[PDB]
Order: sequence, then C-alpha cells, then structure tokens
Amino acid sequence: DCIPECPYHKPLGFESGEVTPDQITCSNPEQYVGWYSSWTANKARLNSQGFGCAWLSKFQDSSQWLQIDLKEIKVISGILTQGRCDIDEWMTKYSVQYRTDERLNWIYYKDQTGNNRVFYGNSDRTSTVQNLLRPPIISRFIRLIPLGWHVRIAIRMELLECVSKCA
Amino acid sequence: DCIPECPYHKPLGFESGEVTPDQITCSNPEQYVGWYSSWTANKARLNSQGFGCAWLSKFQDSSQWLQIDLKEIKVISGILTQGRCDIDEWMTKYSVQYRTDERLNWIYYKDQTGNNRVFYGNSDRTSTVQNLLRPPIISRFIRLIPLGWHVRIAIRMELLECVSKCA
Amino acid sequence: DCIPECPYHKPLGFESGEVTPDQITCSNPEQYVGWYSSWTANKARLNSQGFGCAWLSKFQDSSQWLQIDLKEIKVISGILTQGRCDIDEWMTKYSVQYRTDERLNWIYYKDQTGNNRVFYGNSDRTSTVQNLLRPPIISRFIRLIPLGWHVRIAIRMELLECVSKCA
Amino acid sequence: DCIPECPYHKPLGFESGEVTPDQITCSNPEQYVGWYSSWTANKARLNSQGFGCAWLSKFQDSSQWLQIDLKEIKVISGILTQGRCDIDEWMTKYSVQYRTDERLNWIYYKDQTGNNRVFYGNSDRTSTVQNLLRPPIISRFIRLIPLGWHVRIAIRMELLECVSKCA
Amino acid sequence: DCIPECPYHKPLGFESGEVTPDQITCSNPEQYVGWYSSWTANKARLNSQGFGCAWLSKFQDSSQWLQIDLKEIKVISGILTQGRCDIDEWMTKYSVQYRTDERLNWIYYKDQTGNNRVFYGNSDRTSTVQNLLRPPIISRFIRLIPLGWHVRIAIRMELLECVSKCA
Amino acid sequence: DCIPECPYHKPLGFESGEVTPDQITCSNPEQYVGWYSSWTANKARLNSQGFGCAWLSKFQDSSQWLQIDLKEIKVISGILTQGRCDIDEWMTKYSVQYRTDERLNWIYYKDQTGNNRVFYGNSDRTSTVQNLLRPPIISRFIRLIPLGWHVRIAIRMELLECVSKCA
Amino acid sequence: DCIPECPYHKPLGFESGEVTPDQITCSNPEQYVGWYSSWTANKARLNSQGFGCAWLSKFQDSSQWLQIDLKEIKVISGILTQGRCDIDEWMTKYSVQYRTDERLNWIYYKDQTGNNRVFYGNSDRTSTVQNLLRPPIISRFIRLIPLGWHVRIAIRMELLECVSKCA
Amino acid sequence: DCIPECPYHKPLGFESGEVTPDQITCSNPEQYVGWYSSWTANKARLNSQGFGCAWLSKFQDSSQWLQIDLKEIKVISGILTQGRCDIDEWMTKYSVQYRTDERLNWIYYKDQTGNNRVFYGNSDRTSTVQNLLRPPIISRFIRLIPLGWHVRIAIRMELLECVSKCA
Repeated sequence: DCIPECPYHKPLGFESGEVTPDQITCSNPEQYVGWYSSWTANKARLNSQGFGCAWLSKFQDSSQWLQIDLKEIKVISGILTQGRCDIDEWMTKYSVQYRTDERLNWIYYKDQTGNNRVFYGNSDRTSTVQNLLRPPIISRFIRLIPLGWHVRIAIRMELLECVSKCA
Repeated sequence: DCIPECPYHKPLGFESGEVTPDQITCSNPEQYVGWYSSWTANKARLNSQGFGCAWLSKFQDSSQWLQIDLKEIKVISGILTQGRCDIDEWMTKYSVQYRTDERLNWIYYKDQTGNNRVFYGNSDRTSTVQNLLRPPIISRFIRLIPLGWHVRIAIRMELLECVSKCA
Repeated sequence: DCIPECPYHKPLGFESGEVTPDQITCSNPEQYVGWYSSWTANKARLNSQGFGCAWLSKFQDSSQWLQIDLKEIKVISGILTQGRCDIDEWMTKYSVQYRTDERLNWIYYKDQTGNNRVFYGNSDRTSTVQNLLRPPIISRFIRLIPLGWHVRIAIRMELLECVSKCA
Repeated sequence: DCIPECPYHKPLGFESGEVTPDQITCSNPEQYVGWYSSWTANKARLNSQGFGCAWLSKFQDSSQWLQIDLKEIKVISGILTQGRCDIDEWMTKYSVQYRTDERLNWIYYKDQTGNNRVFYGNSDRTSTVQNLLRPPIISRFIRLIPLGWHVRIAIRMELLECVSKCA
Repeated sequence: DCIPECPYHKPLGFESGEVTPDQITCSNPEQYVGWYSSWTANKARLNSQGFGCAWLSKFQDSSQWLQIDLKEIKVISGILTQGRCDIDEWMTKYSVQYRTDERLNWIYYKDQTGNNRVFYGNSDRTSTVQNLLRPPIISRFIRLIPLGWHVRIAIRMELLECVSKCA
Repeated sequence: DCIPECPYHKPLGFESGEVTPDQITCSNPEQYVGWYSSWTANKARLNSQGFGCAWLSKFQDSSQWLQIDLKEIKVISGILTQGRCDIDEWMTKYSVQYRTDERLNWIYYKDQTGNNRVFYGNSDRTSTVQNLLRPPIISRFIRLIPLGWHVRIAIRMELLECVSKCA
Repeated sequence: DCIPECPYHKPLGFESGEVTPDQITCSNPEQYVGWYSSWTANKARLNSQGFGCAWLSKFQDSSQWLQIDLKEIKVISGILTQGRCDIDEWMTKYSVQYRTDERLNWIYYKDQTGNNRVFYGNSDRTSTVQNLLRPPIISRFIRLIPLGWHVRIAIRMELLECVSKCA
Repeated sequence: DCIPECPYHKPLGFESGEVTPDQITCSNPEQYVGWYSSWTANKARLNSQGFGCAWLSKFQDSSQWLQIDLKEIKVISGILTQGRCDIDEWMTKYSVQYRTDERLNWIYYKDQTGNNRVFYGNSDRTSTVQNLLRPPIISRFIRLIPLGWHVRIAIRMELLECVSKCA
C-alpha cells in the first residue's frame, strides 16, 4: 500500500550479530592514525563488551566515522548509539550521510526546512541513545560521522529497520 | 493481518503441565553449587506445590537463572512469577533475555528509548506477579535471570502467549 | 469471527433438566461422610424443590465440592448458585476450577493481575446469586468448591453458556 | 443475521382471533372449581366483549392461570393484559412460565441478576397494560399465572411477537 | 430492505379521484336514517366542492362512519380530514379501525402503551387536518368512525400512503 | 437511487426559448376579455422584453392564469416569476395547480399540515422572485393562477427542473 | 460521478496562447467606432504586453464587449480580467452572458434568488481580478460585457476551466 | 486516483547529481557579461562546494536566471535555494516561470487571487531556504529568475518532486 510508521522497529542485528564484521568499515584505512585496529568491529556493536567496548580512534578531528556497508539498499528507521566502557566520553553530535547503489556521491539527512539535522551522542558512557529517523532512509552504504569528541570517539551501534512483519 | 493485542492471553501450561519437565533448564549444570536438585522443575511451576514450591539455588550472585527451552520459536506475551512457600523471599528484579534458532548469541528485552527494562519480583512469598511484556517476544530459548536475592532465589512460573483463538 | 460478549446467555439446563443426573458428581464418593445421599442431584439444581433443595454434606471443611461432568469441552459464561430451603445458610466463597480433556491436572480461574478470584455465595437462603465469568471458560469437567460454611454447604446451581444463536 | 429489537411488534391475533379457541387453555380442568365455563375463551381475548369480558375463576389462590398452547415454538416479545368489564378488579402480579417442545418441565422468566420478575396487572378494569418482555421468549406452551386477586382473577389478553417484516 | 419513513407520502387519490365512488361506503345502508343520499360520495372527498361538501348524516350517535373499501391490502400512512362548507362543524374525535382480507373481525389502531388513540377532527369547517399515522396501517377495508358531533358529522377525506418512489 | 435535492436546478428554457410558444396557454380563450392578444406568449417569458414584457389581461378577478402545457410528465423544482416593464405592478399571490396525464381533474400544491401554500408575486416590477418548490412536482399541465392584482396581472416566467446531470 | 469543486482550475490558455486569435471576437464589426483595430486580440490576453496591453474601444456606452468563441461547449469555472498598461482605468462591472450550440438566443449568469450578478472590474490598472464563477458555465460562445467605463474599456483576460486531471 | 500532498518529496538530484550538467542552463549565452563561465553548473547545485559555490554573474539587473531543462514534463513540488560561500549575499526574490513542451511561450506561477507570487531568497549565505510550491508545477523547462541582488546573484539549487513511492 505504502510505508507505515511502522508500528515496530526491526533491529538489523549487531547485538544478534546478523551483520558480518566485514560490513562494519572504519575510517582511517591505514588504521594506525585513526585506530589501533584493536578494538575490533565486533566490539563496536550494541551491547558487545567483555574485552573492549567500541572502536577506537587515535586521531580524530571530526573526519573519522563508522560506515555500515549493507550491500543492498535497505530501509533504515533508526540509529542506536551506545557509549564505551573503558573511560567516560561525553555527548557528541552525528552527521548522517547515505549513499545508494555505491554510485554517484553521498547525500545528507534532511529533516524539515533547513534541510539537515545532527543527532545527540552519548551523554555519559555505557548507555544507549535511541535516535529514530522519522523519514525512511533509503541507503546501501551508511556513514555515521561523529562530530565533536571527548578525547576521542568510540561508539557502539546497531541499526533499526522496519519489517511489518505481522502475524 | 497483523498481531493484535491479543485480546486474551494463552498460558503455555506449567500449571496444566503442557510443558515437559525436560524444557525447564536450571543454571548450574553441576546442580550442587546453585541447586540441591531437589526441588525439582515440576515444583518450579505456577501453582505447583504440596511438597516443595520452586527450584532452589545454594549459591547465587545474580548469575543463576531459569530457562525455558521451547524448541520452537513462539510468541510470548508475558512472564508469570509466583513466590515459594517454604520461607519468605522478597522482591527481586528480572533480566529478560531470549534467543531464537538456538544460534548466534542472546539478546536483551527492550522497552522504549534506553532500550531495556527489568521486571519486579515477588514482594511477599506465595503470590503471583503478572509481568506482561507489551511487544511480542520472538523466542525459542528464554532466559529469565533473577537479579538480587533475599537469601536465594526460588520462583515458580508460567508463560503467557497469545492465540487469537476466536469462536 | 471471534467470541462475543455474547450478547445473551444460554442456560445449560438444570432447571430444564437438560443435564442428566449422572453429570452432577458430588464430593465424598463414600457419600456417608460428606453426604447423606439424600438430597439427591436432582434437588441440587436451580429452582428444583418441593422435597428437598440442594445437596447435603455431613462433614465439610472446604474440601467438598460439586462437579459438573460435561463430557465435552464447552464454553461456560456463568455460574448460578441458589440457596437451600430447609434452614438458612449464609454467604460462602467459591473456588472455580476446571479441567479439559479429563487429562493432566486442574487449573484455577483467573481474573486480572493476581490471577485468581473467588465468587460470593448466597447471602440468605432460597435466592439466586448470578456470578457471570467475564472470560470464556473452556472446561470439560467443572469443579465448584464452596469455601467457608454456615453449618454445612448446600447449593443449587445451573450453568450459563452462550449460543449466539441469532434469528 | 441476529434477532433485533424488533423494531415493531406483531400481535399474534386474539383481537383478530388468529388463535383458535382450542389454544386458550384454562386452569381447573374440572371447570367447576376455578371456572364457571362461562365466560368462554373467546371472551378472554383482548378487546373481546359485549357478552362477558374475560374468563372467570370461582376459586383461585394464585394456583390458577391461563395457558396459550401454540403448538409451535414461537418467539414472543410481549404479553398484553386487559381488565374485565363486569365489576372492578385491581392490580395483580404475573408469573411468566414457558416450556418448549411440550417436554421436560417448565422454566421461569428471567430478567437480570436475581433471575426473575413479575409483571403488573390491571390497575383499574377495562384497560390494557402493555408488558413487553425485553429478551425473546422461546416458548411452545405459555403459562401466565396471575398472582394476588381482587375477589378473583379475570383477564383478557393477546400476545405480541415480532416479524421483521419489512417492505 | 424494510419500510421507511417514507420520506414522502403518496395521496391515494380522492382529490384526483383515483378512488372509484363505489369504494366509499357510508354507514346506514338504509341511507334514510344516517344519510339523505345527497350528498354523494363524490362530495365527500378532499377539496371536492361546488355543490355540496362532504356526506351528510341525519341521525348519528357516534355509530356512523365512513369506510374505504380498497379491495387490496395497502399500506396507509395518514388520514386527511377536511370540514364541510354548508355550515360550521366543530372538532370531533376519530376511531381508526381496519380489517384485512375482508375476513375475521376488525381491529383497533394502536399507538404506544395503552394501545389506542383517537385523532382530532376539524376544528372549524372547510380546512384540512393532517392526521399522519406513525406505524404503517395494513388494511384492506378501512373504517373511520367519527366520535362526537356538532349537530351531525360531515367530513371530506383522502388517504396518504407511501410509494418510495425514487427517481 | 432516489430523487435528490438536486443539487442544481435546470431551467426548462423560456429565456433560452426551449419551450415552444404553443405550450404557453393563456386563460380567456376568447382573448378579448382577459387579454388583448398582444402581448404575445413570447413576451411572457423570463427576461424577454424590448417590445412588451409579459402577457396582458383586460379583465381579471383572480380567475385568470397562465398554463404551461408540457405534454410530458416532468419534474418541476421551481417557478420563476418576473414583473412587467410597462408600468408598476405590486405583489400578488400564486395558486399552484397541476395535473398529470391530461386526465381526471386538477390537484393543489401541498406544503405541510394545512396542505396548501400560495407563493409571493413580484413586489416591484421588472425583477425576478425565485419561488422554489421543495417537493418535486409531477406535472404534465401546470396552472399558475395569480391571486390579487395591482390593476391587472402580467408576469413573465420560466420553470426550474432538475437534471443531475453530473460530469 | 458528478462535477466537483474542482479542486484545481485549468486556465484555457490566453497567457499560454492555446486559444487562437480567431476565437477572440471584439464588438464593433466596423472596428472603427469601438476599436482602432490596434490593439490586437493577441494583446487582449492575460499577461500579454510589451507593445500594447488590452483591446481598445473608441466609443463605448456599455454596448461593447469581448466574446470568446470556443466552438465547443466547454465548462468554464472562472473569468480572469487584468487591466491595461497605457494609462489608468478604474473598476467596472461585468455582465456574463453565454450561449450554447451557437443557436437560439443568449442567456444570463445567475447567482441565487434575484438570478443575476455582475462581477467587479479592475480597480487600478495592470493587475488581475480573479472572478471565479461558482456554478459551472456551460457555454460555447461567451460574451463578457463591461458595464461602466473610465474613459473607455480595455481588458485582458483568460478563462479558467476545470480538468480533474489527477495523477 | 489523483495527486496527493504527497506525503513526501522526492529531490530530483542535484546533490546526488542525477541531473546532467547539460540540463543546467545559465542566462547570458555569451557567458562573459552575466557569467565568468567559472563557476560551473556543477557548483551551482545544492551542497556542491569545495572549489566554488554557485554560479556567478558579472552583470545582472534581474534579467539573469537559471533554467532547468528537464526534457520531459515532470511534476515539481518545490525549489530549494542555497547561498554561495565566497562572500555574503542577502535575500532576493524569485520569479517562477515554466513552460511545457518547449513550445508556445512561458507562463507564470500563480498562488491565489492576484495570481502570482515571488519566493524569498537566501537571507544569509551558505544556508538552504525551502520554498515548497503548493500546487503541482507541470513543467518541462523551468526558469527561476532571481529578482534583486546583493552585488550579484549566485544560488545553488535542487528541485523537489514527488514520487509516492510507497513500500
């Protein structure tokens, strides 16, 4: 008929681990300037912990990000972000970018007249902030840029989609 | 069409004893550290009594739990917990975990922004607390962890589902 | 479609005498400890009188009851109780139990969080108390236990069901 | 679909005389103890007069009645009662009984919790009291017992049913 | 579907003269005791005048009437009455009787509990009083009895029915 | 389905001149007593002017009229009347009569209890008064009688009908 | 189904120039008494300017007009009028006439009881006045007569229709 | 069925770069009077920057514009305008023109009685102003004329359409 709201969100699976580690791409491909390559992508997942929480970033001047390569255009309804657990990290902002097809260039998340919006980070560590995105995000390659940093950035995340599903 | 609310709950059968004793799995597989192996799983069922109420746990530091192995992904609408009858036990909290397929790892019950919730235990023994779970729980293997303890934990339980059924 | 409320109740037939006397089972199978075997089951029926009202019970410490063996799982919408006519008997309480299939064990009537309810008896003799049961009772073998006693228990009863029927 | 209310009542025909005289049965089969056998059944019909109104009853201690033998289970929606015209007769009460099939025994009219009701008679003679019966009466053999008497009982009556009919 | 209200009334035709004169039957078959046989039935029709208005009646002690023989069971929705034009005649009352089939006996118009009603006549001559009858009158032979008289009775009339008709 | 109200009126055509002059019949067939035979029927049409407005009438004591012979039973929803233009003429009243089939006799316009109504004429000349007739007039031969006169009567008119039409 | 309101208006095309110049007919066929034949019909179109705005009229005593010959009966929903641009011209009134078929005679725009209406002209030059016509105008040949003049009349116009169209 | 509002807007793609550079036509075909031919059309796109923002215009007296040649009649629901980034530029107004078919002449955007509207420019540079156009613009060749200038005009833009799309 037409997309609804929704009524319920479908987590993709970062806690369940439906997503493969190969689809969590970290900025700094050298991984020695904006990462230590430890903590791994598997730690950078919602409620994943016990040996490191999040991904790390050695240098970061809001030109570091975390990408989710879905390799299929999917409809994303929200972005869950959770703090680390090593030491405290204060609220940041997010720039939501997405690209479909893995072609052309990237475009920005829009929300009303003004046509953009940044979402709040994690105020105090080891807690999840639920940033639901009202319009449906048609994305194949997602880029979540954390803007601002308390020392460095280190988030854990899971995406919410929507499957009707109905029973 | 789509899952409703519901309008009526369907007990699985712990009082009726539809569930086999083989599907009530207790933590501590040694059963001599977090159990005495007496009281049995049949006693640990809603309104089952006359020779022991609940399951016992010798040691427990909120790392003991009771699991319901359904061996079929079912839709759970509530968790009934009832106190023991030997001696008093005060309110505890619950962590609701579930896993489908008997694969991957376990995930947590979510309820709104903040994405978690713990449910209240039994305030005074030999009484049932009705903890209905608003969203439908898609689970094959259920883990109910009791958090906190008045000496030890010992609950009796039955699950509520939903069958339409209609007449 | 789905069960309604109802809009009208269908008496099974205890006054009409649709029920056979063979389906009214009295506690105390010895019938010389919790009965005199006079008054008979036919007297223990709604508005049946003229030679004894109700069934009698010599001893009773709330472990005497009256069962209706339907021998078919039926949907019961209410329990009518009427006092005796020999001498006065004051209000009692009822425990409503039912079992389907004539298998497993018995289960209790539930009504909201707390999951049980007892119904009021007959305040003053020779008068009918209409205890309607809001959810539909799926029962094959009904056990109505009278709790409390003014000397002894002695009730007359008829069940209400629901047939749509429509014209 | 289902019985309605109604919207209009259908008189059976006592004024029209659709009913045969053979279907108006009077109590006292001797007809010399609770009747004089004059006034006849044809006089005991709504608005029938000119040579005697109603049926008479010599003795009556509320164990005299008038029955309508329909010889077909019909749906009765009301009972019209009209006073006599010989001499005044004051309000009485009615007990409404009915039996279907011409088998088993008789059952009582029910109206709410308490499960019975008596209807008002004719306050002052030669006037009709419209006692509509809210639930549909499934009856084959109707017994209207007049309770109380100003000297004796003597009513004229017609039944109301319901045919949709629609045009 | 079912008879409506209506929304519009259909005059039978007394003004149009659809009705034959042979269907307007006057009381007093001698026509020399309760009529002069002049004024004729054609004058006794709504808005018929110029040589006598109405039908006359020499003697009348409310046992004179005017009948409409439809010779087909029709659904009558109202009775129009109009005064004469010779000399004044004051308000009377009407008893509405009808009979179907031209068999059995006659029955009375009913309106609510009390089961009867009389309608108002013409207050001052040469004016029409619209007496609509709320329930549909199933009649083949209509008898309109005028009760009371200012010297004598003399009305002009037309019946209203209902044809949907719809366009 | 059924006639509506309407929502829009359809002029027959007196201004357009759809009506033939042969269908506008004037009273006084001698045309030398209640007419001068000049002004012609073509002048007696809504907004027809330039050489005489309306039809004239030499003598008239409210027994002169203008008829529209439709020669087909049509549904008339209103009567437009417009004043003349030679000299002033004050408000009159109208009696609306109609006859179908060109058989039987004529009948009167009815509007509520009282069953008649007269419509207002033209207060001041050369202006149109819109007299809409709420119920649908089933007419083949229309007679509009002007009652009262300021010297004489002289109206111009057009009829309104209703065609759904819908687009 | 039936004509709507509308929801959107469809300009015919005078600005777009869908209308051919051959369909804009000016009064004064001599074109030397009520026109100079310069300004041309192409200038007399909504927002047409740059070398003369409107059509001119040398003499005009409200017996000059502009006609739109559609040569197809179309449904007109509004009349747009725009002022000239040479020198100021003050508000005028309009008489809206139309004729279908190019047969019979012309008829007037009606709006409620009183059956006519004139529309406002352009208060100050070079500005458009939107005169929407509530009922649908069934016209083949449109005549817009400007009544009153500030020196002379000179309007620019475009018609609004309605096409559903829907997407 | 019919065009909706919408519920969501579909950007054509100037940020995504769906539009080819060949469809962004700039006024001044000499490109040395009202342009420097640097900044290019690719810079004159919503959120395109890093080496020049917008298109430039050397001379401009509100007779310079930017056109979008769609080469297909499309339904445009809004015009996004964004400021430059070199130096500040203050709010301007817009004239929205469009032409379909690439034939006839151009027509103006209308909004209510008065039939035109200009939209607000960018108050302060490097910010987007969302000018949604309430009626659907049927256009093949779009001309956005900026009226007024703070030194010169230089806007970046993207169009919004509407695809239902529905999921």
